[PDB]
Amino acid sequence: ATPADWRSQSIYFLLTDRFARTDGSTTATCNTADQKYCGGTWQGIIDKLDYIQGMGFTAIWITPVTAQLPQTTAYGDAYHGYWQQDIYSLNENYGTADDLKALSSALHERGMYLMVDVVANHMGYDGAGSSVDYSVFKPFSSQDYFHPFCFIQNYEDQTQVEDCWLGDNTVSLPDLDTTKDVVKNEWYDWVGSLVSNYSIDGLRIDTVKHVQKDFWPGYNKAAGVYCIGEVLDGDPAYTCPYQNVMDGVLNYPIYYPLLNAFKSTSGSMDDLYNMINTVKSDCPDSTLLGTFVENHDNPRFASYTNDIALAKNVAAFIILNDGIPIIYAGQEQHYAGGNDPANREATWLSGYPTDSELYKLIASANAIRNYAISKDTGFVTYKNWPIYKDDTTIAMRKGTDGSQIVTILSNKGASGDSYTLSLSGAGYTAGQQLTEVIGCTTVTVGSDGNVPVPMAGGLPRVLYPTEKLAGSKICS
Ligand SMILES: *[C@@H]1O[C@H](CO)[C@@H](O)[C@H](O)[C@H]1NC(C)=O
Ligand SMILES: [Ca+2]
Repeated sequence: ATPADWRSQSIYFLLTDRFARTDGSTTATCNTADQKYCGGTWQGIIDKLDYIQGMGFTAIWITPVTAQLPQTTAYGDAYHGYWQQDIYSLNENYGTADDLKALSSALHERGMYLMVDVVANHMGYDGAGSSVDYSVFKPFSSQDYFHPFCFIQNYEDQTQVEDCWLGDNTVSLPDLDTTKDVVKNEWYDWVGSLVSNYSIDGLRIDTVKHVQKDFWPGYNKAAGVYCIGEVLDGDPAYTCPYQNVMDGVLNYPIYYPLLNAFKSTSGSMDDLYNMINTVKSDCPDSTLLGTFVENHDNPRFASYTNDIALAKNVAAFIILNDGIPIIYAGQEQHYAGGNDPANREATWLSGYPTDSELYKLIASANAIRNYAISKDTGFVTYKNWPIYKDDTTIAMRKGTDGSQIVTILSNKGASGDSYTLSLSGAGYTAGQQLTEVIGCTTVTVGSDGNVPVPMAGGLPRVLYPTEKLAGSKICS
């Protein structure tokens, strides 16, 4: 699917090892500290597609599918997929080629997309340096395909970031020489054939900043689908230029101030408001970025705060921001693991309850986003507009005039006081009825055009014209 096709999507990101077992167990042990395969599979995902689609997601992002180093390293198994050795074999832990095709086909039947994580930067090896037997790498079965062995020490030196190795002396990530025509041609052939064999709709590309920029346009073109890059940097002047060589990037610039704004009652709405405006102006296309506050490379939101109101507000932001919302499996069950490996919790140990507070919030937020998009072809290209901030509040507007969603978020938290916020700039007409679609209340626009937004419980408020909800199953 094209970048334009992907703009309206909403992604559920999962670890194949950690989401769903073939046996469907909700009690199979998964001690994250063990860092071992816990037994999630592609068939497991198929069996739980109702759970995911119930939250109004239109797509899933799964972790890489290639065959990994075999060892239980001192850092555990390659359960995560990022330590590949044979790119022409699947990881048999997750199932067969027919299973991965079955998952693509199951998603397609339900009108959903498959996004697959891919690594071009590196292979993985249990050991480092003179220990590496380059013959185990397929097809890059020679030291000649790799950058000379060195570790990245100066992250300020972009040449060392691209040409030196990730990992360490325990588990090294041998760095492919992506400046070599044979390596480019092999990767370009591989990714085009992966996408076509498995009918993949889009790719999440790992470790994009570790590969020189001139590699990526040919990779994106050979894939033939939307590619979203992991450029792990919060500075938009570093990250947003990667959009000149790849369709999209993960919104790490928004991540840091978004997390800060909602993880505590003293969070900066100013820093988030300012970053929305910087990304909107200075990123090639903010509507092709992926918005997130949780992933497998940072502490989960609930590790910072267990306040459920704060988690509801940050989730609503992710769904209603410019670009493609991305929710990490477990976020909807308020998982509170810290850094790797604590944030790789098995989704099945929740029991997959569809009545959890954050399952319901995400379902309501995706419901209005999916509905508004079905009625307003301009929604996904209207750049999100922050119209208000104070110490504890940010309000934003998105969508075509007369159909706009106006969202009011708060970091007051669950003990927040009840009060009316008189909101200017929402762009609705005096006497217009608006539905607050999270709580299903009516708000009427005042004679002066200001919206008397009821605030309470620190809850997020998502407004949409009542008369535009005719025939929708929202708040009925
Ligand atoms: C796709 O399948 C073909 C067999 O037709 C094979 O030539 C190619 O290596 C496969 N590519 C991937 C990534 O599976
Ligand atoms: Ca590299």
